[PDB]
Amino acid sequence: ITGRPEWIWLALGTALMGLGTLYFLVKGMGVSDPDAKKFYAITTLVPAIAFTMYLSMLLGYGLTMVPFGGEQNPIYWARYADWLFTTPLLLLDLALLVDADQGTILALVGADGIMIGTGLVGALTKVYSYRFVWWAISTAAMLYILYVLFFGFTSKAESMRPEVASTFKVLRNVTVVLWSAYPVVWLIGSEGAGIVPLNIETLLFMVLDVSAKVGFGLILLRSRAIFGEAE
Amino acid sequence: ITGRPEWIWLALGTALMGLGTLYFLVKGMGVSDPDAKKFYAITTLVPAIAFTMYLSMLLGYGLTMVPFGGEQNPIYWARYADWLFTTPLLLLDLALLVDADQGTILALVGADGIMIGTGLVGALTKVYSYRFVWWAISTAAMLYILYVLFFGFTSKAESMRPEVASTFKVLRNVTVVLWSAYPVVWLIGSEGAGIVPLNIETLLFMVLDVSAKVGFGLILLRSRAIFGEAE
Amino acid sequence: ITGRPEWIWLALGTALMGLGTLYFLVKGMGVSDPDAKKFYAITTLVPAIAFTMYLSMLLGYGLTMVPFGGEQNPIYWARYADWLFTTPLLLLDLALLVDADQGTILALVGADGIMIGTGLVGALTKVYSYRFVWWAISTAAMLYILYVLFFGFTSKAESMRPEVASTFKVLRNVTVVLWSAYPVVWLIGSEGAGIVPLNIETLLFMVLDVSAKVGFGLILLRSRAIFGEAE
Ligand SMILES: CC(C)CCC[C@@H](C)CCC[C@@H](C)CCC[C@@H](C)CCOC[C@@H](CO)OCC[C@H](C)CCC[C@H](C)CCC[C@H](C)CCCC(C)C
Ligand SMILES: CC(C)CCC[C@@H](C)CCC[C@@H](C)CCC[C@@H](C)CCOC[C@@H](CO)OCC[C@H](C)CCC[C@H](C)CCC[C@H](C)CCCC(C)C
Ligand SMILES: CC(C)CCC[C@@H](C)CCC[C@@H](C)CCC[C@@H](C)CCOC[C@@H](CO)OCC[C@H](C)CCC[C@H](C)CCC[C@H](C)CCCC(C)C
Ligand SMILES: *C/C=C(C)/C=C/C=C(C)/C=C/C1=C(C)CCCC1(C)C
Ligand SMILES: *C/C=C(C)/C=C/C=C(C)/C=C/C1=C(C)CCCC1(C)C
Ligand SMILES: *C/C=C(C)/C=C/C=C(C)/C=C/C1=C(C)CCCC1(C)C
Ligand SMILES: CCCCCCCCCCCCCCC
Ligand SMILES: CCCCCCCCCCCCCCC
Ligand SMILES: CCCCCCCCCCCCCCC
Ligand SMILES: CCCCCCCCCCCCCCC
Ligand SMILES: CCCCCCCCCCCCCCC
Ligand SMILES: CCCCCCCCCCCCCCC
Ligand SMILES: CCCCCCCCCCCCCC
Ligand SMILES: CCCCCCCCCCCCCC
Ligand SMILES: CCCCCCCCCCCCC
Ligand SMILES: CCCCCCCCCCCCC
Ligand SMILES: CCCCCCCCCCCCC
Ligand SMILES: CCCCCCCCCCC
Ligand SMILES: CCCCCCCCCCC
Ligand SMILES: CCCCCCCCCCC
Ligand SMILES: CCCCCCCCCC
Ligand SMILES: CCCCCCCCCC
Ligand SMILES: CCCCCCCCCC
Ligand SMILES: CCCCCCCCC
Ligand SMILES: CCCCCCCCC
Ligand SMILES: CCCCCCCCC
Ligand SMILES: CCCCCCCC
Ligand SMILES: CCCCCCCC
Ligand SMILES: CCCCCCCC
Ligand SMILES: CCCCCCCC
Ligand SMILES: CCCCCCCC
Ligand SMILES: CCCCCCCC
Ligand SMILES: CCCCCCCC
Repeated sequence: ITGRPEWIWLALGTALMGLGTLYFLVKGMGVSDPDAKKFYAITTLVPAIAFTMYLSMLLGYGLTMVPFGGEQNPIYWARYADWLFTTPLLLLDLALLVDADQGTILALVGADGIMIGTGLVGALTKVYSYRFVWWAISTAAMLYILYVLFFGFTSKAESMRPEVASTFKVLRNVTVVLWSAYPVVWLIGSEGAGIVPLNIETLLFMVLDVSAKVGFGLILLRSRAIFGEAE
Repeated sequence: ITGRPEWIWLALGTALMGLGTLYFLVKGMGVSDPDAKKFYAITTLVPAIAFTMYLSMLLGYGLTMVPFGGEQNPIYWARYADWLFTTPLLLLDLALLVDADQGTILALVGADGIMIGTGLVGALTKVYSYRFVWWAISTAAMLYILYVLFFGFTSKAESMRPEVASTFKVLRNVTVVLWSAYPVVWLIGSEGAGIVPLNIETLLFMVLDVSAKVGFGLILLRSRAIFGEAE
Repeated sequence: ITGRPEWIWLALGTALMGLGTLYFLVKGMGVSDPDAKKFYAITTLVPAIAFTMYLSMLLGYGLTMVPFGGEQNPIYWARYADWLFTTPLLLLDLALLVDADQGTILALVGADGIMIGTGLVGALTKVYSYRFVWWAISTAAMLYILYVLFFGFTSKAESMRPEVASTFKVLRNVTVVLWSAYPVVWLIGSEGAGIVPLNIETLLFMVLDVSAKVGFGLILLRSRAIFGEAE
């Protein structure tokens, strides 16, 4: 484990995702509202999945070597197995908050799968220049997601209860800022141009992951928007 | 790329799926009917997924070598990753058109997963004679799907609006004819008996894919069956 | 095939899953109740999936070698591909029986995916002591599932029709007893401590699989709880 300088950030990430999972699990014990139960189930699964994948990276299972640039490059593939399941769950939290229609939910989840799937292909591609073709396709899929979150959901939240509109607006802004950083870290990190070393890259993804999952969840599950209007 | 004679058909397929995706995306911009939005989302995702997998084959990522018959045989595995997601989406288009019940939808999607999954196992199997055992199981799963589309959905469409009944009947006939060709191309192509060479096999799958996805989508999204009855 | 002593139990399992699939398929022909159709579709898919994965193990495709303990250990990975899809389908049978809320269904299916996913990682892990870390995480996920089936569903079934309450109680008890045996067989078998040899381990999993899928299905599909109350 300790033979890799980035191990400290993988261990911290593992701990923070595990602690986040347990807090949400305990906090959700005393909840019977069927609407609130939906948000607790979605939001608790997110850091639980991330916990297992951070642990796999810490123990060395989620790491492979990819030859490109005449070098064997360490690629943590477990990140994409994490994101494949956690990013659509996070979008479902937002879509259920605004009572989005089914067709829009399917478009979001499908574009998200394309985003993560093409990012994985780009991470494992051995022809250096082709890695950035996949990065560009994946980034186009992300821009579609961000467009929908702004010019489809925002207008839908305003016609909703005030507390669900204000909570959505906050979580929307958090998501757009944090998610946009991921393609940048990829491009300048060891998967892309190799400007930033792997140990610093790992620290950046850990800060982003914890903020986008645990921080996101703390804002959502403390809001009254997750409960139905009741007397 | 150009070192493979089949590259021209992979490049054409990539272009036609990309163009198809963009047309459906633009055409769906001016749509607010929640029913129509469902069909546009399903139908636009189909060629978008196929685009990415054709590109992976063009660039050489979606290709592996499988030893059988005393030879290293080029097997494009990316086809099955495509079909795993696009064939159930196409069946969902048909099932939603006739307002099929949930139990029937699950049976269709499950049989479809078995069809594609066993076809993938057959494509990667190293014992030559066993490849055709998997082909037979996969073909049995397809025949179940075709039976349901005829002796379960057809009777359901007649009790529906006339425009949804006539549109379903057309898309049903297109699907049964085109899908039935796939097991035949597999059997006589490089995955099976090896009668037809890979470059011709690739041309045939490209014609079938574009027809079953883009051609299918053009018929559906030009129909009024996708809109609810409104004044 | 016959070069492996466990082949006899893989062949028996294949036959019993295939026969089970055909019986459920025939029995479900004469069913039009939309509620009953749901249970028949879920319950017939379970042994059909298991059939294909037992066949892959029989023919040698679903087997790999994992080095640990200074030895190349035969690991049947196809079991986890089976369980990944069949265990959530079995939980869906139970959840639909008691009309569970959506949030609870998602929590069950998500915990089940974590259970199977971490068990697969543990089966393929090359550092011997780490294999049991994954076993423990997977077992914690199972205990969560069992808790929900007892202290969330049981109370919900009592407020239901008497026949659905008594049928659920029976299937609940069958599930908790049979599922609990799996982590024990893993721990003492070739994936874990290696006390029980592989051929005996394979026999035990076959008895458990057939009972948990075909036996489970025979109890459910003979009950009147799967039909709506009708005159
Ligand atoms: C509606 C939305 C959900 C739609 C989703 C969008 C999606 C279509 C976007 C594209 C996804 C696609 C790129 C997934 C590729 C997975 C692949 C990286 C797995 C590893 O295989 C890659 C190479 C080794 O580098 O295999 C070496 C050769 C091996 C012999 C490969 C044989 C196994 C194949 C991988 C079998 C295909 C399985 C499916 C891809 C499983 C789904 C994986 C997940 C990442 C989507
Ligand atoms: C309700 C419906 C959706 C049900 C679906 C029906 C489905 C059950 C039908 C059978 C599907 C099954 C054959 C999928 C097999 C995937 C497999 C080809 C992936 C590549 O692995 C094959 C060998 C190399 O040749 O791995 C070499 C050895 C490696 C060490 C393998 C270890 C990884 C395992 C593959 C882990 C299992 C992952 C799941 C199979 C992922 C789903 C893939 C998709 C193709 C279903
Ligand atoms: C809501 C719920 C459904 C959530 C589900 C819970 C889930 C997150 C729990 C953890 C699942 C995770 C451990 C799955 C790992 C699959 C992995 C074993 C496949 C084989 O790859 C392992 C190594 C060889 O030993 O690959 C060698 C290196 C290769 C180069 C690997 C590159 C391919 C990657 C495997 C791509 C990721 C694909 C996804 C993991 C596909 C889903 C598989 C299924 C088992 C979940
Ligand atoms: C909890 C994890 C989250 C919210 C991860 C989000 C990840 C992304 C938005 C990743 C995007 C990428 C691109 C847009 C292209 C480059 C490759 C990716 C996958 C890093
Ligand atoms: C857009 C792609 C489509 C509609 C693909 C359809 C593919 C099939 C219907 C494939 C069927 C197969 C068999 C029936 C057995 C032989 C292997 C397959 C997977 C080619
Ligand atoms: C039809 C198959 C069924 C119902 C299989 C159930 C399997 C389990 C409940 C497996 C549980 C495991 C653990 C709890 C940890 C050890 C590894 C597993 C996956 C065997
Ligand atoms: C979206 C965030 C990207 C900003 C990356 C900042 C990295 C600064 C760290 C110093 C770079 C290390 C280079 C010298 C080793
Ligand atoms: C009462 C609110 C705080 C509860 C404690 C939460 C502990 C989980 C770890 C959170 C750290 C990361 C927060 C986002 C920066
Ligand atoms: C379902 C369509 C299958 C028909 C295949 C027709 C192939 C004819 C092309 C000529 C065969 C090439 C053999 C000589 C190289
Ligand atoms: C107005 C209808 C035609 C629009 C142009 C569609 C261009 C997408 C490519 C379609 C070619 C394949 C059609 C099926 C044979
Ligand atoms: C949950 C069931 C686990 C019980 C396992 C009993 C196995 C007894 C078979 C004899 C053990 C073989 C050891 C000598 C070869
Ligand atoms: C009339 C009920 C029996 C029908 C025959 C079922 C045959 C399928 C194989 C069942 C054997 C396994 C039963 C569970 C132990
Ligand atoms: C490729 C993996 C995608 C599945 C991720 C799991 C979450 C799915 C959310 C589905 C939302 C409901 C759509 C109607
Ligand atoms: C990782 C694979 C999980 C999917 C298994 C297929 C069954 C899914 C059941 C979904 C139940 C409905 C949830 C609302
Ligand atoms: C185009 C939709 C408007 C909202 C999206 C904001 C774009 C942020 C740019 C992200 C940069 C990634 C490289
Ligand atoms: C048996 C259901 C009737 C409709 C299915 C038509 C069968 C077409 C044969 C396909 C040939 C594939 C080898
Ligand atoms: C803790 C929830 C109560 C019901 C679960 C029964 C636990 C059975 C123990 C299984 C042993 C697996 C190692
Ligand atoms: C080795 C660098 C080659 C540059 C390729 C950049 C491709 C980016 C595509 C974005 C449209
Ligand atoms: C090398 C050819 C061996 C023939 C096997 C055919 C199997 C087909 C099974 C269809 C029932
Ligand atoms: C080689 C045996 C090492 C023992 C590790 C046991 C780990 C079990 C963790 C359960 C909390
Ligand atoms: C609940 C605390 C979980 C912390 C265990 C993971 C941290 C790795 C320490 C080496
Ligand atoms: C929108 C046009 C997309 C065409 C790019 C793919 C074709 C491959 C050319 C080499
Ligand atoms: C319907 C009977 C299915 C039996 C075939 C599988 C058994 C393997 C025999 C070698
Ligand atoms: C993106 C930063 C999240 C901050 C988490 C703190 C929330 C406390 C309510
Ligand atoms: C299967 C052939 C499809 C033909 C596509 C043309 C549709 C234009 C309306
Ligand atoms: C767990 C044992 C199941 C027994 C199956 C027999 C059911 C006949 C109704
Ligand atoms: C990490 C355990 C949390 C302790 C309870 C927090 C207040 C519900
Ligand atoms: C109005 C809410 C602002 C939230 C933005 C937070 C950016 C990290
Ligand atoms: C909408 C604000 C985008 C912020 C992008 C930050 C990328 C590091
Ligand atoms: C009555 C519609 C006929 C459609 C059949 C088209 C076959 C390619
Ligand atoms: C229902 C007509 C079937 C046509 C099969 C064509 C196979 C090449
Ligand atoms: C009251 C029903 C008892 C069922 C338990 C069966 C254990 C195999
Ligand atoms: C609730 C009874 C548990 C039985 C466990 C059996 C494990 C072999």
